Amino acid sequence: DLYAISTERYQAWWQAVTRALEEFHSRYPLRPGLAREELRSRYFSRLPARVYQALLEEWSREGRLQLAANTVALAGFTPSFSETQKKLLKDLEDKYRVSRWQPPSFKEVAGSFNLDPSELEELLHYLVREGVLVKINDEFYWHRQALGEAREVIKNLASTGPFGLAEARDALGSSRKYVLPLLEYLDQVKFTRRVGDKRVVVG
Amino acid sequence: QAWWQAVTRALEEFHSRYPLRPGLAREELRSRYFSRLPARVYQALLEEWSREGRLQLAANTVALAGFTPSFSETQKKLLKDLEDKYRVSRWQPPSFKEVAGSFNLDPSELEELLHYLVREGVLVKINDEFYWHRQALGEAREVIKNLASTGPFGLAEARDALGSSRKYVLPLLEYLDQVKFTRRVGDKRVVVG
RNA sequence: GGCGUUGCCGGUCUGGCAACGCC
RNA sequence: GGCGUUGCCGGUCUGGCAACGCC
Repeated sequence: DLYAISTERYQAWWQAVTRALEEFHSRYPLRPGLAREELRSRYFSRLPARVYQALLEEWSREGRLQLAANTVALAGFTPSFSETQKKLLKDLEDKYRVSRWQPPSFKEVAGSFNLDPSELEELLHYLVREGVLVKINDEFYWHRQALGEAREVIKNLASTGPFGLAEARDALGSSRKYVLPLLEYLDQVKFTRRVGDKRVVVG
Repeated sequence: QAWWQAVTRALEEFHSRYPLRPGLAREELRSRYFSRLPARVYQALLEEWSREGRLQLAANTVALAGFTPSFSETQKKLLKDLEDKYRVSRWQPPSFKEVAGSFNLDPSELEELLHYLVREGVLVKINDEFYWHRQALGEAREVIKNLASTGPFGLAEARDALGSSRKYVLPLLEYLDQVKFTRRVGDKRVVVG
């Protein structure tokens, strides 16, 4: 049924979430919010709740909560970035989204927006925490949506057996520059695993 | 012989085309002419000609005696200085950017000079950040052999054996894994063979 | 408090401990 | 011609090809 709304007025759950998020936002004003898995395992762990996600979206739809890909924020929370930095975060999200399977390098991005590495790192790290970007290595960050789409492609490729670097590159219409770091990242988070000199998809 | 005339021809040809290379790679001089001739005897052929003062022999390249690369006098000095910094720093070599900063060099000029030393065999590229002097790497491989003789070793134990730090040792070990000197098994290494 | 750099440690990661810079 | 950069290639660089800059 996916679950809509229930009756048990133990809204002391929402009270405990507000407390935790308020506490998190005053401590971490330059973070997007509390990790959804952290809120999961701190207040809704022992209760075998698959409805925790349905609960999150309900409060979201009420306008009580901002849901990012892996962080949750009280509605009304704004990180304490400068207005220039707030605009940059939007502009970085867009550039990485549009570039997709051919993301710009850290150095290209720093030059483009005329930022020092220190500030760029801080901004990208924010987007990584939020789940908009995923760090493949120190040079390459990928938009979440782009990465999910690359993984779908690779999963279908690997359904017929181990694949090489060239075969992944052909399936993604990409280049070795982009694909080797991607595949090394996918080994690290255990999406892929090396078999001989090729890879298969595990989980 | 013969052979020598073919060699002088080959090297004069190489030097005039590549006046900013240290010389022709030894295994190219071999596969090009003395490929039917075995590995041994070819070594003795080069060392014989080197004792006669006819060839300059480097770790991986050969040059006719008298050949000087067409670097500027400033660059020639730099190359001596670079070789020295790396030799003395040994198992804690400077990073590429550290060296670019201390010698006040554009990355492309530093690259040109390190590439020459790496071609010649004086330096070995461990990774983008770290070059090692040849002698430093040779001695470190000896330490690694000693360590491995008692059994498979961890990163911490190799750092102990080199009196070093993890920052320097891990890149060394990853390099030695890529050239198949060592092999990694879980969090241990052995020396292959 | 936070954000970052560096060093060392522990196989390794926005990891632990410490210096420093910044807010 | 070379040196470098970037791109692409072949699992990889003591590379190959192409464009650009410099000589």
